[PDB]
Amino acid sequence: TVKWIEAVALSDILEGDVLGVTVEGKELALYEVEGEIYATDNLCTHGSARMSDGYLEGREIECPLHQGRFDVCTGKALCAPVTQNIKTYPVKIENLRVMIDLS
Ligand code: FES
Repeated sequence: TVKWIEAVALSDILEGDVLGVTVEGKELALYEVEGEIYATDNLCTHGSARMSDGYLEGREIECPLHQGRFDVCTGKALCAPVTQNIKTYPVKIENLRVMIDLS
């Protein structure tokens, strides 16, 4: 199923920005990487931590706790302590707006 839901106006995403959004009740992180936007779940897989409070360095988001890192394009866990990949979501831009597929 692909079901596109509007997330933010794309002005809201500056360069190399991570932004936390809440869409249909779901907390998601939007990342800007070299002109593309990616989306993951906003909760770390290792603990209670929000990705959007972390540090985005190129395509790697560092959790605000523990030094765990994910690749934002694939969701792959990149270093200890994170071992479970983070869920990624399809993104597109329509206009104008950043849309996310929550299905
Ligand atoms: S809570 Fe994110 S690495 Fe531990």
